Amino acid sequence: SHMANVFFNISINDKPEGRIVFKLYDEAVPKTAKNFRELATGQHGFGYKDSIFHRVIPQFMLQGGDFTRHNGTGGKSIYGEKFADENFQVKHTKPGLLSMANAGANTNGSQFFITTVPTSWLDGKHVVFGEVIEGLDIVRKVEGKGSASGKTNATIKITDCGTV
Repeated sequence: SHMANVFFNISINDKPEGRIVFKLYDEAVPKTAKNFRELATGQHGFGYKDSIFHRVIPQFMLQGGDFTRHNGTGGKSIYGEKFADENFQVKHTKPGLLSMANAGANTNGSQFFITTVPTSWLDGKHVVFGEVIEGLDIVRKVEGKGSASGKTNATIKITDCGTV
């Protein structure tokens, strides 16, 4: 499963909505894809399973990946507390891209976002590393439950995850 697609099973407000499947850009940013993939498999004994999406901004993005503090304050990578920006080869040109959340240059951890629009203002600032290939309806349904402020009253949970 070295370059296998990744799935999340998603529940919203405790009800199962189905699965999101991602194709990761191993051919552009392998180190960044590896991180996401192995956090999804949980093979190191920690990772995305049971984490939630803590920020959802309609017409912008869904953000998640904080499996340590579960509120946007945490996350860690398979490489340690953080890792470098691999490259900015792929730009934010279409909805449904995976891109690393960060706190400045070279501060990638485990938090990620799924865009719901092109976000070219993030180009050269956030590392794009994959795309949703199944479950865009779930992405849109989650998106519809956020707010301009980014806060949401929906519990959007990754109930299981790994490779397919």
